[PDB]
Amino acid sequence: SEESQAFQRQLTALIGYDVTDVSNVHDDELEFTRRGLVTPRMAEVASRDPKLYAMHPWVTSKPLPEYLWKKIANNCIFIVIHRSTTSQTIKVSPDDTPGAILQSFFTKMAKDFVLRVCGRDEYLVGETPIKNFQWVRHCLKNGEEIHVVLDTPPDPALDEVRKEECDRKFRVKIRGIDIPVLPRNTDLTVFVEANIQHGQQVLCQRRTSPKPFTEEVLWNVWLEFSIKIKDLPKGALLNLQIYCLLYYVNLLLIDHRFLLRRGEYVLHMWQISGFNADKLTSATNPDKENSMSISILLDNHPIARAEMPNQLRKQLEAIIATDPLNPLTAEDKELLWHFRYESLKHPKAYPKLFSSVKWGQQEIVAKTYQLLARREVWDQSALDVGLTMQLLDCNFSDENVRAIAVQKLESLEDDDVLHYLLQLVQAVKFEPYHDSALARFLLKRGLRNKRIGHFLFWFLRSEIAQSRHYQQRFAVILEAYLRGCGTAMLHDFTQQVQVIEMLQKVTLDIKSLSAEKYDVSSQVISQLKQKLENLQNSQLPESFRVPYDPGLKAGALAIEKCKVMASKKKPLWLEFKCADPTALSNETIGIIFKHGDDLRQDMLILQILRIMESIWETESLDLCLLPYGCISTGDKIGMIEIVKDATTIAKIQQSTVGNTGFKDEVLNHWLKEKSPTEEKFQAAVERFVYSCAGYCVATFVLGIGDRHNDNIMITETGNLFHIDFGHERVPFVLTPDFLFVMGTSGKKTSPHFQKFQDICVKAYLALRHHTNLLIILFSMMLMTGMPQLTSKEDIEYIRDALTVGKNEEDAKKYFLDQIEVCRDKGWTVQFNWFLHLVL
Ligand SMILES: CC(=O)/N=c1/[nH]c(C)c(-c2ccc(Cl)c(S(=O)(=O)NCCO)c2)s1
Repeated sequence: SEESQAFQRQLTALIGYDVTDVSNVHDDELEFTRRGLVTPRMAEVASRDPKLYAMHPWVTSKPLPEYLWKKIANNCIFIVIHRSTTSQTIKVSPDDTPGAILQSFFTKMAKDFVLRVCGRDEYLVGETPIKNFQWVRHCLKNGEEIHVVLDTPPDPALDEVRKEECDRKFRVKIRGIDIPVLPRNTDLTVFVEANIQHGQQVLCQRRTSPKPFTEEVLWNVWLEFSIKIKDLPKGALLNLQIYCLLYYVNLLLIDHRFLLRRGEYVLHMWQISGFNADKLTSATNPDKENSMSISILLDNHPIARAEMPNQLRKQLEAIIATDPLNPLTAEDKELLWHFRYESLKHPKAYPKLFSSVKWGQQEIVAKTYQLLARREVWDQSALDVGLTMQLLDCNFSDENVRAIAVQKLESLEDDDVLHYLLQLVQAVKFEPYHDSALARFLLKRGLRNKRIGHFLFWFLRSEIAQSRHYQQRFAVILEAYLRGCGTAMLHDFTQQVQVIEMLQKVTLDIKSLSAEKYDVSSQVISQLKQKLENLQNSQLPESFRVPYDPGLKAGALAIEKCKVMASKKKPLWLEFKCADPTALSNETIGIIFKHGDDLRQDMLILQILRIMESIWETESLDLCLLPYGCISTGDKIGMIEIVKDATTIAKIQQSTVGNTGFKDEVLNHWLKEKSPTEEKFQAAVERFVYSCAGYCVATFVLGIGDRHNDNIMITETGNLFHIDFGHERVPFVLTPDFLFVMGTSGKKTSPHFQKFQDICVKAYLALRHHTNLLIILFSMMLMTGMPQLTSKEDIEYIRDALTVGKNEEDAKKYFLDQIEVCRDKGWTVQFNWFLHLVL
């Protein structure tokens, strides 16, 4: 077809990669995966209810936390419905349905339709209490009145999807290596290391003889491995590495058709920088010109209970109780394996059990499959996301193991998917094959719910733009999604892509008008405005969805308010009009636009923050973190949400006291001067003690607590919040000025500080109840979000931070010391940031 080719060229520009391309291939897994994904796509497309799809009610089935019940002291809730300008308030009970409110309106007042929130593409529809809508719980928590317009359901037809119509030792022959341009050092020796890998576990290892490092090195050696051919498990990687460690590539021993991989290969390798997820990719380097290569030959068809004593059961259960980062001894492993059936009765044993498996042994693998045949206990246990994530990490390369984890995820309501989506997407980096239960799960869930669908797009596009290690895989997944999201969403994405391309192609030019002499002259700010007013007319779209808040529709630029800012990089501060006529307020949408940092680390941190909040919700705690919108759109560059009416703490202090200097009161004065009534001031000191506590606990746990005061902000209403997670010591930032607000000054105790301490201990202990989930997220963040990181140095930090294996009193004691360490030195580390600027 011809109207199918434009559509392909449409999808390419949306994706940022061309998936028809075959240049960087050596087999057909990608195309196979495109074809494979058609079925599950169409199964979810055919399945979804058009009506509920179009309106995508954002809904939860969690209870309602104690601290928001207190905010409805009457079993009634106030909703204000509108038409033109005609408006009326309605008495509603928490258990009322959108259905039970329409008649409480129509049958109540006379002189079909649906309830949409003012200023947003967000709806209150479907069989759910209003108390179980997200927009409603937000309105409460924020002290805000719910505002909603009456109009029609949006036409489901707008979401019309288009139309698609042996038994011997294994051997590998190393021929040679070659880099087109060598020049680097008195080149040491150089050898090839050939690992047979499965789940980061090396099953077998052979090397070449060491030879000189010229731009062409040879061997012609057959390397014989200890493993037999029938002993190879599906998912096994031939991992080929160059030491002198500087280069790596991987080739799957068994392909997507269960065939043993045979023949000649010329593989272009990746270079080490200066363990992590990049080291695992089946993708070869596409830069065939600059990159080191390797040549190999494969010639080698398809794939082929009683009662336990006492003290051992104790020993077993000790092992099972232990944390995800506890090393399993050989003794521990054999214990688990020999008593696998007894181990199978404990859903928590599963990770340690399945890493007690000798995957290099064919007959044991089989027994493990038989073992997985009786899933009774597993299938009936409640969802433990933490358990499930463990099975999706770099430690498991077996499809059956991985699929039981994907099975458990099915029972997640879309609310919870949204919480774990970034990390489920990053977990895709740990899949041996392009077609996985996990990729498909993301596809299904993505297409069933537009909100998920939106974030799935941006999450995948972030990686496609930024890493060659996985861009091909993620691109095939993105195409699968785009092919079913609907014409309405395709148009939307198109809008959004245009805008950010246009806007980034302005962040560049501007940044190069001063390298390090930051000082934004009139010559700079004016030409910025000239670009935008040029853009406004005949290129920049009418209205785009705010990528980090798909609810809000942004309209026209407000040129006058735009700027560059004092930052040592040069980020755009941009403000937009809302395109929604019904918008309750006339306030602008602020979006920062920043080039120079890798925003994916900021994404991973923010999202764990949201997780940490919901974790706290489970125990009726609120720490009012402000996890600001932040989306990585392209390479080294992406957008951020402007929190209105906030300023940096350092910037606050550089208004009263010189520049090099500090002083302790200025925070509290700044608060009193920006809050009108001394009550709204107390509402601010309130907000401060909670927000402060939260960022202290969260921050310590992730070991990102030692920050320079310019990296912490506060709102005009008391809410403190860390920013720019782009990358002697202090556990967190609790400085004298903070303490001054709490009614304390250098080594004493006060009622707000007594509270502060109290809420901290309570917040900490709460996270400790979810220890395992946090350990796995952290290490996955480390493996999929950074350069190189250590498998017991970087990660093993969080065991200690969360104080694994302690009684609550120890834990509380431990944390309260950290509070006191910050006390000792108060301004010490702070001052140092400026001292280093000369040492
Ligand atoms: C009014 C105001 O300053 N609002 C803001 N709110 C937020 C969350 C801001 C923010 C958040 C993150 C980042 Cl990364 C930045 S930034 O201006 O790009 N970086 C400055 C380095 O410290 C600014 S700026």
